[PDB]
Amino acid sequence: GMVNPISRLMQIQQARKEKEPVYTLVEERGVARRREFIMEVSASGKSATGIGPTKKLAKKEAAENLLVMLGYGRS
Amino acid sequence: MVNPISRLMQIQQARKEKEPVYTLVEERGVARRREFIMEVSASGKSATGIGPTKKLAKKEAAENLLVMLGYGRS
Repeated sequence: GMVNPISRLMQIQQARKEKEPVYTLVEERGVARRREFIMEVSASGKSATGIGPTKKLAKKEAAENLLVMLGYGRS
Repeated sequence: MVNPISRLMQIQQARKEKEPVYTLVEERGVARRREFIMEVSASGKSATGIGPTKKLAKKEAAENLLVMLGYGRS
């Protein structure tokens, strides 16, 4: 389908033999059609957040933002 | 069990908005494992979905659009 940033980050951490990423729910907020989730991910000494209308979409955004922070580029 | 195509159609009708528009994007894959890519637009947003038949891809596209529009899964 498309590159899953959760999987991409997991595979990078495995190749580095480093601790696997840790995901944390930060918040569920919003009324009616504006309901959204804020997720956080930490790996390799950095952390990032992401937002989406489901927990899994927010998790993917967090992983994508962390991959960018770690210097691995968008994907 | 709920058909997301029907759910999205009914929501658009109740909002008095334009009905959803579906577009076949691609058919790929391999042997029996077909991969159909469908796109749907409604209510100012669009989404894609993938499935082993056109109808399953259509349902996935509608489901992804319903989520994008804030109506939740299913």
